[PDB]
Amino acid sequence: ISDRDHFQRLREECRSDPGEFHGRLAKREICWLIEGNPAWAFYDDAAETWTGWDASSAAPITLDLPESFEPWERAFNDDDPPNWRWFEGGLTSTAFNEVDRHVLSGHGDEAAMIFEGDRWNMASEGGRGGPVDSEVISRRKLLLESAKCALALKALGLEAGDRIALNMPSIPEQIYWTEGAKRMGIVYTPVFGGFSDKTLSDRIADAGARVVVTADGSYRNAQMVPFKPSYTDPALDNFIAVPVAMELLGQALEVVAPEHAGLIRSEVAGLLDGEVTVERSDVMRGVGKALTAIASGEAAGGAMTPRQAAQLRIAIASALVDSPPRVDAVVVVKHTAQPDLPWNEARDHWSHDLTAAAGEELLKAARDAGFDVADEEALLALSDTEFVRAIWAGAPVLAVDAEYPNFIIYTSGSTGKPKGVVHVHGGYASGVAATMPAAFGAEPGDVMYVVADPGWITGQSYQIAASLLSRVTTVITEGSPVFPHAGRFASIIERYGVNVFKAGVTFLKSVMQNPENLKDIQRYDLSSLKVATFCAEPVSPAVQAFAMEHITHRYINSYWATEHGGMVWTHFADADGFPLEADAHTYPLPWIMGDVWVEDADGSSNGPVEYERDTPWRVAEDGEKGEIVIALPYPYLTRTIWGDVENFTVEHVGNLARVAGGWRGDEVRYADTYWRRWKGAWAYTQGDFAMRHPDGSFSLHGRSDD
Ligand SMILES: Nc1ncnc2c1ncn2[C@@H]1O[C@H](COP(=O)(O)OP(=O)(O)CP(=O)(O)O)[C@@H](O)[C@H]1O
Repeated sequence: ISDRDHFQRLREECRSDPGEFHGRLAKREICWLIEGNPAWAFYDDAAETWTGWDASSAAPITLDLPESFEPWERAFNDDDPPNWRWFEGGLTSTAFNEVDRHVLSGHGDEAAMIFEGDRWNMASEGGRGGPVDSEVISRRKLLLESAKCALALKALGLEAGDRIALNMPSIPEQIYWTEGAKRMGIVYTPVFGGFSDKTLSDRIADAGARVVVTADGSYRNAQMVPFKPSYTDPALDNFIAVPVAMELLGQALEVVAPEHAGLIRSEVAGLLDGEVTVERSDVMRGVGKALTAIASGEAAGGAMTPRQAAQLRIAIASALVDSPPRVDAVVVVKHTAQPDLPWNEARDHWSHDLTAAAGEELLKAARDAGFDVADEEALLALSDTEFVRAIWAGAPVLAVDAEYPNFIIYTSGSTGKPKGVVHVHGGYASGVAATMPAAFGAEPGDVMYVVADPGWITGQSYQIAASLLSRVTTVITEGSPVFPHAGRFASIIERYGVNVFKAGVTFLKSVMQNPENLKDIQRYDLSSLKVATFCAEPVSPAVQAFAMEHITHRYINSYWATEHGGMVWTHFADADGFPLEADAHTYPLPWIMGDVWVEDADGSSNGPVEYERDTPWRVAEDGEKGEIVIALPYPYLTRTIWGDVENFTVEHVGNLARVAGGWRGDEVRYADTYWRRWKGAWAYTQGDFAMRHPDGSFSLHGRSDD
């Protein structure tokens, strides 16, 4: 896949009548469950018919209406103003297209992931250096270990709707659990290890995760950094959700004078407004301001008996500390294996204990289906088709509606606590999968090194999702691309023959400080690189040029944010009409109706609008800085903010799951933040300063909001 000419961009852009267009590609990039018996299949151009696999064994072909057929009930739905639904009624799975598909298509021994640990042997590789820890993960191992994780989550009592929180380093085990969570429909939240125990506590509370998966520690810069004792433990122990503190506050308050009780509730509520979880002390300090005010006698009359005030302080204290457990169990990966790890016998589980038991359950089920596998060694001797048949015996894949939530990732906003955006299985997977051949030359078998952490959207969408979806080996790195020296990322490229490089900008500018760092990069053979990209911050044309001369010529710039789900502004592989200069410019993809608008008191407010509205802006002039916007939705865009948990209920019957109609997360807060900027029109407003150029290119100049 790739766009040839400048004519092609514009043919596709107008051709992009949302439904028909994205529908054409989604049939091909990812597989769908189609009706005979049900089968995972996709439209294969090389075969011009739907190829695929039986949902209970091996490979057939289904010829029903092939180009025209639609595995969904309706491609595109535009009835609500910003609440879009793509491929409704279609059953798919992020886990299947990321794991099972490729084993099941005869690429089991292929390298899904290359993992590199942080620690470094300078003298390895004849003085060039090598990692201390490193592993190549076959697609069959990724399927086995994740299927084991899936059964472990089930054994913990998790159902298809429930939610988990991951607080882990970039290591292979996080992927295993993540892909295992997808296999069971369990929605997860990756919490990067750089945040604070109170951030992790807020994301647990808000996601409603009753299980957490963390680690004992990781290795950052050749030093053992604890994880569980420093994040998960305090987040669960030392914080409670504000509605729980109030509930317990009401219980404590129930031999009290109603006027005194009322003052106490409001006093604490104002100190907790906007917060998600807080330390129990924040509540007490609030009570002390209310009691001291009552002892004064000046508020709401009343006069607390010194004894009564003390009794209240005791009842409220005792209730907050005896709060109920926030989590049913915490899973702990042994990774650093440091001594004297704080342990809670009532909730802590060693991941290996649970995954091993999950293997025996996996092996027993296979034997009940007649495979004759006494041990994991026997299993990893079957063919690809029979290997995956055996896995399905005990850990089948759950097929979820296209709009089923895949994960919840939090990103900081202009006001208030960071919010969690939802990404579904359907549009999200088919969308990012398409950007790989469109922006890079990414074909199956290639290798991609994405400098990222699964806690970031680059981690979720490209390090993991777009890689496993495209059958492109991904390099998992535990540490920084410049530790110990500036040539670390170059060494990885050389030794694994990386073909695609996706990273930020800061690591390079730190390289350009002293000239000595460049020499370290020049040690390594980067000829395997056919494209790199910038993607996380504004890059100066000086950086891009430096990187063009010393890493790879085709070092493009790409713009997108957590909400975008995948790249929306990039450069096109093997295209003719679109040049590439060291100007930090980017092009909008055809399905992206990007434009730059600006507030103007005298507002024509009649630009490119496919969806208008009632309730001052104008199309910015070439070279005029304003807001960057998208006027038409697309599949892999976030659907809503995570909310309305009370009405999130999954219909789970058999190995099929859907979200009971009527749930749209916190729809209101979603539209207000992203879609209700421009009066008169419906357009997505990411909040970034960009400016259009005559040749159809864009240049970004930083965040516009706060
Ligand atoms: N090519 C680019 N040029 C300039 N700024 C960019 C950019 N790409 C992203 N940004 C900026 O990054 C911000 C997005 O924050 P977010 O963290 O969700 O995306 P990201 O690219 O940083 C994911 P990650 O943390 O994985 O790197 C954008 O809002 C925008 O300010």
